[PDB]
Amino acid sequence: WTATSGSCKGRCFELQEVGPPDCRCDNLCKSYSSCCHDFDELCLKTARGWECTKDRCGEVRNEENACHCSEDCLSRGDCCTNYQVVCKGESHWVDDDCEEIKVPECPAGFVRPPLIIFSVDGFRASYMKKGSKVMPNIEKLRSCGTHAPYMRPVYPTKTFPNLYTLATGLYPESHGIVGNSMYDPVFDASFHLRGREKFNHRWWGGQPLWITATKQGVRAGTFFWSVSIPHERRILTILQWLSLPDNERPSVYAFYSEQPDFSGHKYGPFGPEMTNPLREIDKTVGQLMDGLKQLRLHRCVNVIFVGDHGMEDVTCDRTEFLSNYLTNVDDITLVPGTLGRIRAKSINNSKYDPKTIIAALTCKKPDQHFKPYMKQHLPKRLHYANNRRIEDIHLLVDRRWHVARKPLDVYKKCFFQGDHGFDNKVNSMQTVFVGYGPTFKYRTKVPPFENIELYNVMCDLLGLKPAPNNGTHGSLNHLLRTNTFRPTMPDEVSRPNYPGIMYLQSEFDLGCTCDDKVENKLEELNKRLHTKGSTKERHLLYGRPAVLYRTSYDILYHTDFESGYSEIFLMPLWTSYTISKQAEVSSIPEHLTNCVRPDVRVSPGFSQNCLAYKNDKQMSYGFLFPPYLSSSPEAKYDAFLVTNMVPMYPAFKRVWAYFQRVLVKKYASERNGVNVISGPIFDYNYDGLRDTEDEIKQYVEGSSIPVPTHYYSIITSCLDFTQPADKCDGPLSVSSFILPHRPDNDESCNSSEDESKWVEELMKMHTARVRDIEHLTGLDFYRKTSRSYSEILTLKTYLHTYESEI
Ligand SMILES: *[C@@H]1O[C@H](CO)[C@@H](O[C@@H]2O[C@H](CO)[C@@H](O[C@@H]3O[C@H](CO[C@H]4O[C@H](CO)[C@@H](O)[C@H](O[C@H]5O[C@H](CO)[C@@H](O)[C@H](O)[C@@H]5O[C@H]5O[C@H](CO)[C@@H](O)[C@H](O)[C@@H]5O)[C@@H]4O)[C@@H](O)[C@H](O[C@H]4O[C@H](CO)[C@@H](O)[C@H](O)[C@@H]4O[C@H]4O[C@H](CO)[C@@H](O)[C@H](O)[C@@H]4O)[C@@H]3O)[C@H](O)[C@H]2NC(C)=O)[C@H](O)[C@H]1NC(C)=O
Ligand SMILES: [Ca+2]
Ligand SMILES: [Ca+2]
Ligand SMILES: [Cl-]
Ligand code: NA
Ligand code: NA
Repeated sequence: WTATSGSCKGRCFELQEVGPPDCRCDNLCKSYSSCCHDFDELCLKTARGWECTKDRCGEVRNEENACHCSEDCLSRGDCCTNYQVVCKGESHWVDDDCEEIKVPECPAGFVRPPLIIFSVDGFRASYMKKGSKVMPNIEKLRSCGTHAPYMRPVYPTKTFPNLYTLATGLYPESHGIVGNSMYDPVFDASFHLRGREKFNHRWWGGQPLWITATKQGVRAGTFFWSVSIPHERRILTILQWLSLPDNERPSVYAFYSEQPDFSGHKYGPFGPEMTNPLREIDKTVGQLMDGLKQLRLHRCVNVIFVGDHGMEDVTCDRTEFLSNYLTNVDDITLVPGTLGRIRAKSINNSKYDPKTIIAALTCKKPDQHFKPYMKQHLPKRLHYANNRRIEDIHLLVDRRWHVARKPLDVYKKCFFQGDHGFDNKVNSMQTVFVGYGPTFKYRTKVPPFENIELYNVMCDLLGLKPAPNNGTHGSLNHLLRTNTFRPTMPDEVSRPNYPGIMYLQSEFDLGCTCDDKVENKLEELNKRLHTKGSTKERHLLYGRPAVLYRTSYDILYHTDFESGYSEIFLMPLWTSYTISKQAEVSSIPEHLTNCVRPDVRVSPGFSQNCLAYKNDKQMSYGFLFPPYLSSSPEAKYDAFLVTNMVPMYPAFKRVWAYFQRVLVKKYASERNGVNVISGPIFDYNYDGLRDTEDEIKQYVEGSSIPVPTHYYSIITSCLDFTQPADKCDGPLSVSSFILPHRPDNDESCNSSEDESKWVEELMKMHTARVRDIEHLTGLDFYRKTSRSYSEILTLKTYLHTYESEI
C-alpha cells in the first residue's frame, strides 16, 4: 500500500527515499509504482522540449517548461543544457580544443572534484573505433582523457551482475547477483528481471559505492533510474543536484543508459540501425558536458564513461536444445540462453543424478556448441562457483549460440539478432572505459583491465576507504594523475628452513628405487655449491615467493631449479626455474623411467613414498621441475628427487608432460627465455582461496599425500624480448594458467588425438592472472624486482586471453 495522495511539491528527485506508505518522489519511485499523484506534472515536465532556441532567450520564466532559457536559469540551476550556446554566444564543449586539466578548477564551496559515472548498457568495446565518426563528444572524452582499448567485464556478461560488480569491486559469486534470473534455495525465492522480488535487499550483497560514500560522510546521488524517465531529464536532474548548496550537494553521481543494448538485441551489434542509438548516446554526453561547462564544472568533475558488457550476433536458428541430448528433459529446470544452469525440477525426485546429465551432454555431437561443467570445474578465472545461487551444473555456451530446453521455448516464449552473457574473455563481450577530468591522466592509453578494479579507483577519486573487495588496490594507479594509493607489500608470515644434508639413504623406506649408484674434487665442490644456492639467481629471478600464512617449509636448491617444499603437504608449494632460448630438450633415459630418489635434506617422515602410488590404482605421479629440461645428464638426477614429485592422474599426465616436454621450450624460443614457477593448488570448496590441511577431500590411497585440485604455472619473460628473460632491465611480460587436475580429459572432446591438437587449447581456456594463483596458494610473487610496486600489481592482474585483435 502507498498513500499516493501526498505531494511532490518541492521534493522532485529527492535524495532520501521515504518509507511506505508515504508516496515517493525519487528517481526510482516509478519502478515501485509508488510516486505521488503529482510526480509526472511537477517532476517530469516536458513542455517545449529540451533545447533553447533564439526566440526563447531572455524569456519570462514559465515554471511549466522542461527546462529554462530565462536570465534567472543559471542561478536556479535549471537552464536547458544548450542555453549558453544559443543565448550567450558560447561554444559547445565538443567544439573546444582540449587542454590539459593539470589541477581541479572548481567553484568555491566544492570540497573535492565530484565524480560522475556515465554507464552505458551493451556498449561493445569496438564501438569506440567503429562508431567514432558519429560520436564526437565521446571521441573527445576518449582522446583527451585516459582510455583503455577495452575493459573486461565479469562472467556472466549480463547487465545486473556487471553493473553491481562495477559498484562493489566484487565477483558475482561474492556480491550474489550471479545472473539476470536466480533461485536461492535457502530463501526459497526467485529473482527475475520483471517483478518485485529483485528489490528485496537480501539479494544484493557487498557494499556498493553509494553506501561506502554515505558511511564515510560523502553524499551520493541516487544511481539507478526508472526506465521511463527520459535521458534528458536524468541529465537535467544531475545538473540540478550539482547546483544544490554545499552541505546538500552529492559528490558522486551516476547516469545509466539502456542503449545501445536495447537496439543491439534487436539488430545485432553492427546492424545499420545501430548508428542512431550511438548518435543519441553521444548527444546525451554532449548535454552533460555542455551543462557542466555552464556550471563552470567542466574542468572540476571526473567523468567515467563505462560499459557493462558488449554484444554478439546471436539468432534463434543458432540454438542447441537439451531435448536432443537428454532422455529425461522434463525432470530438469534450465536457466537458458547464452549460458546454461541446470538443476532438478523437483527436490523430491531421488532419481535425479547430475553425473548422468553431465555425461549425456558431453561431446555428443561433432559441432556441439556448448560444454557442460560441474561448476567447480569451470575455468578458475571465471570465479563462478562459490554461491548457492549458482547451480552445480553449468553450460558454457559458444559465442553466437544459445542453449534452450526444448524447441517450443524458442518460438512459443525469429525476433532478436544480438545477445550477450558469454565467457568474459570473448572479444564481442568486451566493453569500454574512459576517465576524463583533473584526477585522470591527459591523452593517455592504458592497457585493458577488469571491471572489478574500478570500485577501488572510484573510492580513491572520492577520498574513500574501499570496503573489502576483489580489486587489487594500486593496480590501476597508472590511470591517475594524483590520489594514487600506495600499497605496501604484504609481510611474509612463515620464514623458510634451509636444510642441509641430514639423513642417510638407509633411513628411508619409501619403496622407491633408482638406478643412480654409478659414480672427483673438480665436480664435487661444484655440486655442493649448487645445493647451497649458487645457481639460485639464474632460477629465482624475482625473489622467493613469500608465504602469507603459518606453515613449515624448506627452501631446496638445485642446479636447475629451486623450490619451497611444504612439510605439511609433502610437496613443493612452488618450484622455480629458468629455461633460456638456447636450452635443449632431452628425454628421460631408459634406466631412469621409474627412478625416484630420497632427498637426504628432508626427513623420511616429511616425504612422499612410492608404495602409496603403486597401491593407488587410479593415481600416478609427475614432477614439478621437468626432467626433460635438465642442464646435463648429471643434473637430471635432481629432477627425480621425491621432493620434486607430485600426485598426478594418468589422464592429467598427458597434459602435463606435453606442457613440460614441448610447450615450455616453445615459449622459451618465442619469448627469449622464460622463468617458470609451478606448483599445486588445493581448492576443494571452490571458494578461490587456498585450502587449509583439514579441508582436503582426497589423498593418495593409504597415505597422507593430499591430491591437488589444480596445477598452476606462471611463465615470465622480458616485455622487450630482445633481452633474455634472465637479463631483463625493464617491464616484465607474463602468462599463467591454473589447470584442473582431473582424472579424465572429458573436457577436451579431441583428447583421443595427439596432444598437439588439444592440450594448448585446454591451457588457453584455463589461462589465469598471477593474482588468482596468489589467492589460491597464499603465496605473494615478484617480491624482488627492479619495478615499482604498482607496476607489479598491474602485472599480477594481467590475463593473457588468446583472443585475436579487438
Ligand atoms: C572477493 O572479495 C571478497 C570480499 O573480501 C571475499 O569474500 C570474503 O571472504 C571471507 C572468507 O570466505 C568471508 O569471511 C567470512 O565472513 C563471515 C561473516 O560473513 C558475513 O559478514 C560480512 C561482512 O559484512 C558480509 O559481507 C557477508 O556477506 C556474505 O553473505 C551474505 C549472506 O549472508 C550475502 O548477502 C553476501 O553476498 C556474501 O555472500 C558471499 O560470502 C559468503 C561467506 O561469507 C558465502 O557463503 C556466499 O556464497 C557468497 O560468496 C556475511 O553476511 C564469517 O562468519 C566467516 O567466518 C567463519 O570461518 C572462520 C575461519 O577463519 C572462523 O573463524 C569463524 O568461526 C567462522 O566459522 C564458523 O562458521 C562456519 C560456516 O558457517 C562453520 O563451518 C564453523 O564451524 C564456524 O561456526 C568468514 O570470516 C567474507 O564474509 C567474504 N565477504 C564477502 C562480501 O563475500 C572473497 O573471498 C574474494 N574472492 C577471492 C577469490 O579472493
Ligand atoms: Ca541486454
Ligand atoms: Ca578453498
Ligand atoms: Cl542469467
Ligand atoms: Na598408481
Ligand atoms: Na576427451
